[PDB]
Amino acid sequence: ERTMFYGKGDVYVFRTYANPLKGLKQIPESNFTEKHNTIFGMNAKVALKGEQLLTSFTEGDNSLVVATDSMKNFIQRHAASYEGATLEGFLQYVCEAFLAKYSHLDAVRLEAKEYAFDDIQVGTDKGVVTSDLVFRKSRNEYVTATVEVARTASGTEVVEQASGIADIQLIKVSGSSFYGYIIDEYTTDRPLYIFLNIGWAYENQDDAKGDNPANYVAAEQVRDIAASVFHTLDNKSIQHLIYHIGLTILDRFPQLTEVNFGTNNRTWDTVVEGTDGFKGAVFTEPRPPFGFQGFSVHQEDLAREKASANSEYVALK
Amino acid sequence: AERTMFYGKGDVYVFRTYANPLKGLKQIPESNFTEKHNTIFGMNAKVALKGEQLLTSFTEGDNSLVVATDSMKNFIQRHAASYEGATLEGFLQYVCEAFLAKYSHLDAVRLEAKEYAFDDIQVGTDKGVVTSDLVFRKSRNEYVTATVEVARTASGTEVVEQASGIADIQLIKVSGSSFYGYIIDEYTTLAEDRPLYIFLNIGWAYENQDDAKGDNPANYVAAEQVRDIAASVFHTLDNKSIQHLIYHIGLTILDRFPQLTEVNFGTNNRTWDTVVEGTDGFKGAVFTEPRPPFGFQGFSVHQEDLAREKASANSEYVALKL
Amino acid sequence: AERTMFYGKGDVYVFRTYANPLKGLKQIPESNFTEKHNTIFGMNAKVALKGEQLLTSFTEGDNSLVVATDSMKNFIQRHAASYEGATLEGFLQYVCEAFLAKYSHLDAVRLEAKEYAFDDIQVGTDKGVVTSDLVFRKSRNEYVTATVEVARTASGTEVVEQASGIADIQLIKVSGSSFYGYIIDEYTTLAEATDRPLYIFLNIGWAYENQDDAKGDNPANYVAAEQVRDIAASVFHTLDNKSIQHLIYHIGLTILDRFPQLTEVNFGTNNRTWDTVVEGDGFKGAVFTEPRPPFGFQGFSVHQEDLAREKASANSEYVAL
Amino acid sequence: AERTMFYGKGDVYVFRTYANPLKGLKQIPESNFTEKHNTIFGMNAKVALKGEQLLTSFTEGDNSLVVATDSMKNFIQRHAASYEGATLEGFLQYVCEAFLAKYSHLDAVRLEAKEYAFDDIQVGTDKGVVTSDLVFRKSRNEYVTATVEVARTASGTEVVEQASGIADIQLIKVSGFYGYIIDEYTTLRPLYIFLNIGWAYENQDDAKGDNPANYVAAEQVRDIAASVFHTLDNKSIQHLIYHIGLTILDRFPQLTEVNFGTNNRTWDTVVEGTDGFKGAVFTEPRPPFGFQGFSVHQEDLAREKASANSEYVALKL
Repeated sequence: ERTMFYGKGDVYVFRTYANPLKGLKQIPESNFTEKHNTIFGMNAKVALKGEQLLTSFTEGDNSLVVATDSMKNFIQRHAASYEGATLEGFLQYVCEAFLAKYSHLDAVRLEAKEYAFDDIQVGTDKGVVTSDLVFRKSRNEYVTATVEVARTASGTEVVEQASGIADIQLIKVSGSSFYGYIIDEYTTDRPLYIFLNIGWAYENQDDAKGDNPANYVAAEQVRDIAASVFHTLDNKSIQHLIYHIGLTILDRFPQLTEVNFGTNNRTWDTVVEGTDGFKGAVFTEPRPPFGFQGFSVHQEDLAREKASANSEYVALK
Repeated sequence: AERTMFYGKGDVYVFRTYANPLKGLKQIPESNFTEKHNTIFGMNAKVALKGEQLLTSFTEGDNSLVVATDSMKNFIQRHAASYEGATLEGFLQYVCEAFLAKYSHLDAVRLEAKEYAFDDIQVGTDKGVVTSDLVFRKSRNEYVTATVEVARTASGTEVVEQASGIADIQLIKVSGSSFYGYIIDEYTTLAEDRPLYIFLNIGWAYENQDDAKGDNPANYVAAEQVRDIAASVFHTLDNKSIQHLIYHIGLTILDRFPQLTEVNFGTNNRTWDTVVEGTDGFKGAVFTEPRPPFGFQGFSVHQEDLAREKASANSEYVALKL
Repeated sequence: AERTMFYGKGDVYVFRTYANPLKGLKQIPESNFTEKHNTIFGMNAKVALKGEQLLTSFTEGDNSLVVATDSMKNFIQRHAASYEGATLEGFLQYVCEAFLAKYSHLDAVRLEAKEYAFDDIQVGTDKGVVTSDLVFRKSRNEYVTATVEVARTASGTEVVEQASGIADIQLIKVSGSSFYGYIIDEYTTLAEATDRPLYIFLNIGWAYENQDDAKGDNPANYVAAEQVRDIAASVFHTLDNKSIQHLIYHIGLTILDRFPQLTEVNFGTNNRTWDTVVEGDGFKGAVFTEPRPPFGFQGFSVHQEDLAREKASANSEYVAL
Repeated sequence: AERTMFYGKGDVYVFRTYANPLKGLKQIPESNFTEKHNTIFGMNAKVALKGEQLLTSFTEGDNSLVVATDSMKNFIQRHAASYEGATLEGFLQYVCEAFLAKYSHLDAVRLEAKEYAFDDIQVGTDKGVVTSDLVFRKSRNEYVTATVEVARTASGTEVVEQASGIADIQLIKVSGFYGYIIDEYTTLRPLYIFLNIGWAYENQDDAKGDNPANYVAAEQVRDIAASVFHTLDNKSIQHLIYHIGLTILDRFPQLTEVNFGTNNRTWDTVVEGTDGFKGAVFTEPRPPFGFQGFSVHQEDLAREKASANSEYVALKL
């Protein structure tokens, strides 16, 4: 009932030359098939839980306390020995190691944000090619994952598993207005500009380990789906947009039970209206308030659309 | 049967001037804070609308039952002008209930707010150095927080979630602190006294949620008082860990405010690394910032914990007397 | 002598505990600040080394005459332990001169520092509520700044730049600020106002006539940033300003008036008028919100000659406590 | 001998859509960049006005000759719609000159700008995976910078300051620094650097892009930096930025000088590889960072090209 946990945050862990992720399912929305993992880096945050931690608070008894500094060492050492190719697999690997090492712990939770790097083009004597030595630190969208593992009477189980992509920022330079809303006493065209966080859950949680890559859903593919649907669809709202992104993701990945969204509307204000469309148009940043949406799409929703004569859902062949 | 579904407006800055003052707070030994003049009553609010009838706005792109997010902003700002109370929680509940009264198709309204904090300042006048009633400093230090969610009931509405807190307390204690007795194994850093430096977020929950409205200020728990308790306990107690510290901070808060059911904590250890050891304690010592990793704790203390301590012959819990 | 050339170490966090206290400051009408206990004497320092003999470290990758940057960090941190003074400027000049004495191939050393600021707090005790001598709050508000650059000379060393300042003062005045009379043409949309809730960010700096006054050996001649801050706040409180330009001119005059040992006070300002959402009273009961991102800014310096002119003019509007 | 005096407006976000494209850039071995479509031509601008006649606005609170800062914002945004050029430097000089022509009491106008950068992205279509012409990613990576200040002459106006640059390049190089001074203060990996690069034109009008073959695009400079970092075995960051500068001057003889501001953000080793970087683990260091500032000039390049002990090598044309 009581809240009780402790751990170490901002655990920067950068593994070089981890095993590559390869053999992904090819989809129309994306060219992403592999992730070379030359840098396999992340910002991890670990929390330990257990009833036996109580007196560390109530009595200042450090006897059963794994030092937070030691947890950091623990994570960093397991990054060196990990042989898999995915973030989710690594986190579950570390969680299970903690539990095997410390019998007095009841559960371990790991959250991680990718420390992202981009491949770049460099000029060489053989022309302009992709570098295998130099990479750009990306401050754009990044992969996320959360795994919590708890002890059971017969072993361990994953009690939470999350996968995602954060901070997708996209603008569409086409006309967008957004009408038909309630007009009352509280009531007071432009390139729709959105921030998107996307997460998903697996039917079979072992698929996230990447042991069979055809069943692993790479965040990069999801991002490409989102971008493609955004590009193609004539949306009626951000709500409407993310429903179709969700349907498409579920369509490409039947092994997922659910896809969820957290959005921001960051559309500019018009300052000088264009003379023909957006040709000659000038925009600026709006006042700080931003619209946001939260929504989950499920396989049952996809089945519903596919069986409805009135559905507008369309995906690439 | 429970899809995630909500939408709203964030970063809704609302700055109300000359709101009704909060006065008549319970006087406690840990604090001199008894009143908050509310000359500026400002916040960053975030509103979310929920309801089953919102489904087709996603699935069909039907905006017929959609309250525009810009309209939500207006709604909040206008209610900031009409609000006659003195607390953040009271304002949020007022707005939540107003939304529900206006839009019958909505099932629940959630308001989260971060105080846009200001400090009184001392200025020179012909009458000497006094507190200004015109000029205030924008504080980038600790700030008050609150969340209120109100949902429909069979006979009307109710608060289904209520949180109150103080965020971003950053305190250092320049006395020798060590922390010993932890597990030592193969994962223990090789190397074997520093000024404990902590970040603190503190929250609390009311037994009767109406106490947060401040209609009777004697039952209102001011975040400023809570902050002063934390600071005082940190000062007086010789702690064995951050875990141990926040337990005693929690007990003290519950002791001063029996109308609270729970006090919760989120902490960071941001203690410096030693570079030059002092030649007499911390005299002549030099420290620097550590590598990024930080220890953290999360914990809740409840009235049952306090009653147990007071009934225990071996308790080390001590509070200043009234 | 036209090339840009320097290297060094940034984000050198240096936290000295129990430094010698700053006490015996000049007492003034705008402030009660007379001493700074320096229980924590902390800063974020930035050091740059300059010199012609550093050229080949760039052009030839020759590290022979290179003080490695980690060594600069150690050097600074060790000197924080030995420094016996009470001011930021004194510490920086102390470090600069030490570097030049240690490394003869150096021509000049530059130190910039931003204070790592802490607040005294009130705690409850059995003897009542008092100021704690053990627990301090990390302040994310205004902080002290200083820059010292020292170059080698034929006879020793000289200070070639000395700066002192206070950064990130953020103050709001709810009423008592007007903006009217400006140019009205095809580009003006802004309504003229006799009253707006002025919200300002202020960076204030100053220069000493005698640069050694900054070492704090005679605290009565030392200008503490805390005093300058209190002056700015007081002038903001008292003056009915016509613009931020008008305001900072008077702040500067007032500062120079209290501290005749200063040659100039300079300003870097930012302005953020809230937007009115519900008009209030009048102005009590009003609701405001944050405006769009654009902000007005001002840069300006006031010198003793300006103050002398104001004091002798029959048309002067300058008034001090 | 002269007081500091200026005022203006900062955070002037200006987003022009479908500006005239930048095309016809000089082809170089280090880069594939030949064009910038300018579908979005966006920036964060900062304008400062100067003039003797501004004195009484400070000293007397006299607003008679004061162009309100809000009006400056409008002035800039309105000039964004009519600007017919293709470069950031050209737009800024255009606005500077417009201000001076409009307000005779002004002596000089200074504009600084940070690009509000967007990336082309790949989307799935019925025609396959292609670059979208509608949807763009907001980049939080490196961005173009420029500063133009224009002052009056007896016969018109002149550019008194002109700067062009690229800010916040963040590159890591995966491959394996010695010889520095060893004394009592000396205690002392994949080199990780932050780079700001700027340059100056021999003929400042080249920055207008009226003759694109003479315009130096920040994208090309960035690709040069990346290419040199990739190929060169550096002995220090000082040594590295010297060669980046030489190569830039080599590709762009119309530049008089290139300047650098660098940060060393190299990780700390936690688990050593067995060996090379295979199995290696790194983490973030304590905050202190090495930095360098440096300018390279054409005279340096001419010296290197004629020197027998020169180590300078560039890719062939």
